[PDB]
Amino acid sequence: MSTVTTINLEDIKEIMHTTIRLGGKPESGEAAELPIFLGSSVEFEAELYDADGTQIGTAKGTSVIFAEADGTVMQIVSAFDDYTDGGRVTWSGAYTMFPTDEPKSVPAQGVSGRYRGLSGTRTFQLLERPDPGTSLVRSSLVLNG
Amino acid sequence: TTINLEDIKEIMHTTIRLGGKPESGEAAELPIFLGSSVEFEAELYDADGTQIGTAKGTSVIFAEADGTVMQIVSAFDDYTDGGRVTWSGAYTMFPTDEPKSVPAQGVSGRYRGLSGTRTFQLLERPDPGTSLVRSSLVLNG
Ligand SMILES: CC[C@@H]1C/C(C)=C/[C@@]2(C)[C@H](C)C[C@]23NC(=O)C(=C3O)C(=O)[C@@]2(C)[C@@H]3CCC[C@H](O)[C@H]3C=C[C@H]2C[C@H]1O
Ligand SMILES: CC[C@@H]1C/C(C)=C/[C@@]2(C)[C@H](C)C[C@]23NC(=O)C(=C3O)C(=O)[C@@]2(C)[C@@H]3CCC[C@H](O)[C@H]3C=C[C@H]2C[C@H]1O
Repeated sequence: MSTVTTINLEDIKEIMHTTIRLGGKPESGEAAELPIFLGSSVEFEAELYDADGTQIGTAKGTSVIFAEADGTVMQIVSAFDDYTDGGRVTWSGAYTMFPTDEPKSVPAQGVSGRYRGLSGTRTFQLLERPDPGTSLVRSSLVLNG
Repeated sequence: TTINLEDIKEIMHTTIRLGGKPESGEAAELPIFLGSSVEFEAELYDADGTQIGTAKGTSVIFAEADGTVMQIVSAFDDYTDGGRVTWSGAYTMFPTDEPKSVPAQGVSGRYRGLSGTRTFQLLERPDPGTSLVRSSLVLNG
């Protein structure tokens, strides 16, 4: 709950390369013996820019689609940011999928560099998909502690 | 400073959803499948039976390019001495009875600012809502 130090990174421009798999019913192996489904998944790598076009870091992570008990469609992500000043911020959580163009967020944790020991929120919002491989995302990071 | 919680015993309550193809709503208009998911809550015990905390999270099934079936988890422990440790990552589904681990981040209490690894291994599944797990946490920095 303590918020002695604040880090507030706003207006991050996140150019994200998305590798997308459809998923579905497993085709072979051990998994085909079970009544499971492989969720659609997004493996992503992104460059992070400030509003001047200066790179401030990179991000990397995986998202998978699932549904909550009432049937609300969700995505779960595990990811981290590496910033140019030499520290890492992890972020992971579940967020509602629809609408796909509203802001999403999950909790974030600073693990090294100036971020260490600080916690808060990583946000991301899809602005456009210039091609099936690419997402232009507007992001922000708020950490305190 | 390093924290090494060995030999945690986890009594975990699992709600499983099988997922599948969406058949109504916005999702049915898109090329997607809902992966099988495990929502869980667990009580964490030391090797004496004393409760030291609780864990909560979700795991979801997916596959990597070469076809390896994986699970991705996002979770956190709240330890009774006041601190929280988040943990998340992807691990191989098979074999289902070997130890798995993902990265962990201490965020409050004596854990704040330390990072490392959360480990978990299935011991028994008496019913589809219940998993007995053997676990470990280590953090440093
Ligand atoms: C909840 C909506 C998300 C929010 C968002 C920005 C998330 C990410 C940054 C996530 C951390 C990695 C990510 N990047 C992504 O671009 C993304 C991702 O999950 C998508 O899911 C995708 C392609 C979708 C896939 C399935 C078929 C869909 O047709 C597809 C469409 C758009 C986004 C939807 C996104 O707007
Ligand atoms: C990859 C093996 C995991 C590792 C493990 C212990 C993981 C957890 C602690 C995870 C953090 C939540 C968890 N607990 C779980 O009990 C669990 C889990 O994902 C399962 O996947 C489950 C039931 C499965 C579900 C689908 C249908 C399967 O039939 C089912 C079988 C057993 C485990 C498999 C586990 O042995």
